[PDB]
Amino acid sequence: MVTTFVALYDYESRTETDLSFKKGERLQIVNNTEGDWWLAHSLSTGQTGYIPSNYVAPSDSIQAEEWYFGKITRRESERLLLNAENPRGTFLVRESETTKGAYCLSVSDFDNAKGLNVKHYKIRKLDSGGFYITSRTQFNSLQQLVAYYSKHADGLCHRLTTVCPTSKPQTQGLAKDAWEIPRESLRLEVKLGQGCFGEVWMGTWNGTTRVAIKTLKPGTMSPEAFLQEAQVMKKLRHEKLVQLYAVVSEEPIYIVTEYMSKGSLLDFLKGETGKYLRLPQLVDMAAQIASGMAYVERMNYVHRDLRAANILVGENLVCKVADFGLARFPIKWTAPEAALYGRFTIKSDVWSFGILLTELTTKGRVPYPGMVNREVLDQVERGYRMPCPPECPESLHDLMCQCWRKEPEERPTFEYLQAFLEDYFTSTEPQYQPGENL
Repeated sequence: MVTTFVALYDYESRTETDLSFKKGERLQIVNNTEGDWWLAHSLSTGQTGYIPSNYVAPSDSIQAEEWYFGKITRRESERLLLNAENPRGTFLVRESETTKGAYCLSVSDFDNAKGLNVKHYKIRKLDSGGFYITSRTQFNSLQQLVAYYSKHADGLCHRLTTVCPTSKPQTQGLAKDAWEIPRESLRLEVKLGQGCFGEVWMGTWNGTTRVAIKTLKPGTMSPEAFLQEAQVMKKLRHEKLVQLYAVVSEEPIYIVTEYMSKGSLLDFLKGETGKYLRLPQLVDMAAQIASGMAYVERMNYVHRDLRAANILVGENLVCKVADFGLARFPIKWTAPEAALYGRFTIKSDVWSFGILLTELTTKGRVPYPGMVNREVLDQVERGYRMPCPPECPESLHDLMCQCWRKEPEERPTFEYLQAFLEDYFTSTEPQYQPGENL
């Protein structure tokens, strides 16, 4: 039939042909084919229009439930669950990444020895159609398991109390078929930064939506070579990359992306924000950046300008790779063969990541302290490399030295760097609570 969907978040209208809704509103949708915007009809308000498809789930599905987070990893479930204000027994249900087919109940806990921690309980999918954590207490569905452990601890660490708070996500695109937008639809209001290609502003699209807008001085790039680059970038879709929403293509080129108010990593390492970062948090930020770049690597594309100034920070120490060097002077981050011969590859990005690692372990200090752009290039071509920073572990510097091999083909992959940094204090995230309480 017409499928009835339930809204998972509020959504405010942006254009003349999309549809406002509130969390829990049921919407009829006839063609729910894979896509980013669907045509909906509300049976509450009678109103019609396009809605972002990641804001709804089929009524009566496990995806319609507030506590089902789906394809989130153990890392990222712990990022949300370890938010220090939410009480003992805050929880979510997700898929297991250790064992295919199986689910996982992740619950915040607290102990006098270990403090605030997260416990993970394997939810067995009985091959005949049931669910359990222990085989003495079985359930027909995940929602009966959760209804149950909300009243009874019964071998869990805590009774399930509060549904894990998440933030309402981005839509994919600003609107159904919005890409090349008119300059009039953008209001540049607040200055975020200035660069060697353009300015970065905070503004609004259509009066309604917060966006970030990056401008590029005319002459940087012919709009055609730019537009070809921007649609490659538009195809990229990852939790650890900033989304490119829209573009003003004529000259002066605008690039419209997701605004992130906490700002750059570079500014975040410094001062009041960066005085609460310890090694564990800095290694966590590096691992997220490596995740984003591992996707870029998988997608056979290139950043060309990776550094802490081009990483943006979100809630719970989220880091996203931003400002792709689509128009490619940060010579201190540029691989020798990239600066000398114009050879920008995923391998020159690996070099830049090594330089970004010294920024993360030095509270944001500038690379090659006391060298100028010309000095660095000639010193680096001689084989010079920054020494291990004070307060940086020798094994993180060993990682930097692998990133800084002279030959691009001896530099490791972003898959390797992600694995290394996710495993650093030992982890692909393997620890489940056994079945042996009351």
